[PDB]
Amino acid sequence: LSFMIGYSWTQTEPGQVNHILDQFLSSMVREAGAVNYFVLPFPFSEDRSQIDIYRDLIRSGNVDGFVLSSINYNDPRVQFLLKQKFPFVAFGRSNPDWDFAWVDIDGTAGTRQAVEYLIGRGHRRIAILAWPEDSRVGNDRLQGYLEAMQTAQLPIETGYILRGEGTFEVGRAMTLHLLDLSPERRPTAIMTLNDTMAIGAMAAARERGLTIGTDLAIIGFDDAPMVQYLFPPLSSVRQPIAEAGRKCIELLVAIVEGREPEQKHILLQPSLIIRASEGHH
Amino acid sequence: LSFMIGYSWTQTEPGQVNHILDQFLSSMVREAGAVNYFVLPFPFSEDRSQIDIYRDLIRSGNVDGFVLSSINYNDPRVQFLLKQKFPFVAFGRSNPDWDFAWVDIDGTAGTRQAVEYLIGRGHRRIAILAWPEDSRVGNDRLQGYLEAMQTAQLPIETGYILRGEGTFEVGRAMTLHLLDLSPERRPTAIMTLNDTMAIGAMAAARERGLTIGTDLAIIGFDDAPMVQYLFPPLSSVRQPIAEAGRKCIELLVAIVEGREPEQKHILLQPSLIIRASEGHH
Repeated sequence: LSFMIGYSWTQTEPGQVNHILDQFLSSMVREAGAVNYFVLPFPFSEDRSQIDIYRDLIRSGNVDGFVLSSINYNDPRVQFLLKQKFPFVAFGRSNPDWDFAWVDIDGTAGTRQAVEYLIGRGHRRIAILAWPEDSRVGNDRLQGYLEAMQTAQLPIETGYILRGEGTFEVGRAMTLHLLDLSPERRPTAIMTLNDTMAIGAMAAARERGLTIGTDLAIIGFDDAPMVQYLFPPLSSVRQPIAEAGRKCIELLVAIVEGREPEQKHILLQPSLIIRASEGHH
Repeated sequence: LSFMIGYSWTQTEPGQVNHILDQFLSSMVREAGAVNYFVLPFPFSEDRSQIDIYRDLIRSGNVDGFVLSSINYNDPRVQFLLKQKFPFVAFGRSNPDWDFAWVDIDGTAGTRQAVEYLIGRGHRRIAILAWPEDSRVGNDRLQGYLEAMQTAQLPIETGYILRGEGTFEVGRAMTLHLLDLSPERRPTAIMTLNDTMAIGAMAAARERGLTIGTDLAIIGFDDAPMVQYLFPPLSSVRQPIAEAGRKCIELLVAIVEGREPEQKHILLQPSLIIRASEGHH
């Protein structure tokens, strides 16, 4: 054993409000350290198909396993490591009946809970700022919305489901499009797939003279640092990134040391954070 | 050579808007990789005096050098590595005539520039939300303010220099204290030592019915992601964290490989980011 776990992360877009690198990596580093392991960061290949670096690290004997993040459908990195029978844990699922060790956050449960909360306040025209169809995480989160709306038997309007990049600009543009609707057809609540989008929605609401919360409710996703300081403070879905980090290391170390548990699929639940004038419940 | 550089970072307080771990570490990882080196993260000891982990990593031969961040005055880690004659580069100075290799951002120049800008708009009552006296970075940044005010020959009021923790709560409290002053004595502009503080100031201004920018100008520090999305968007001092990361690796690799340059002190300049209704200049 080299007592080292290889890790890499996708380049953070300049303009994204959330950076869970700190929560995830810090957590892994401290957890690994407790059991005498080190996390070895290596350059990420934006073209996930290029697995050369993985190939190199394996035969160099510099690591005993890998932790993968930013998992897409049919992830080439997952395919490769599976073929090589090399130890690894993916932080995020990929392809339904594709088998391997993983830790993930129940995105679906997150949005479902958020939507149920809005319905519980009496909201009936709820829209969502979602992501493209090729996004695994996006579909999970969107699914929760569909389920909650279906269960409450509320209309699921195609005009209320806008797909695009998770940016401030897109969030704002899509919301302005929705606010262009008359009071009768305009949604009273908007669910977004990340806080950056929610901020754009807040900007759009402000531009159109609507009071956030009262006239237009907004719930984001990933409870990025500082969203709590906005006015009104932003309600959002928080994911247990630190715990997920700890679970990844914990599961990979067990696999690397030959004592793989029967529970190689760890699904963690997110928490809905509702914020009012001050303090969240 | 082990071709590995050890690095560790202080635990990010829950509630801080900026996380330069991503900019700094990502940059180091990619730079090291280009010259065949890896960055090896190890658990940070909040009690900087406890240098055991450094002692262990050196004789284990697992690293050829270290990069240090969160440098305080008379930093025990710097003292130790200096005694051990072990390669290291500090990201941040410590103790004036204390000698060693380092890369740092000219904090003083950052605030001076910010204050000069405010004076250039005609501001004469400018206050600052600063940090405690035992903060090396705090004193550097505060120094720039004093210099600019002194140069423009404007009053340097003790009532306008409030020291405390760089939090939202403190920034807000200190600003409300300042806004308690009548229009005649109230400052027209506020400089803060980090964006978290500036956000609190923005919250205070909002609570007291003042238009940010027009009635009360605010300039923060570290241009954390998303401050650009606030209303009004927040002007702030940006530091070249990625470049600093690259310079650290670059300087340490040279020292580790026996070809230490004569320029072992690298001081980088920050940039003032002025933002208006949309787009920054």
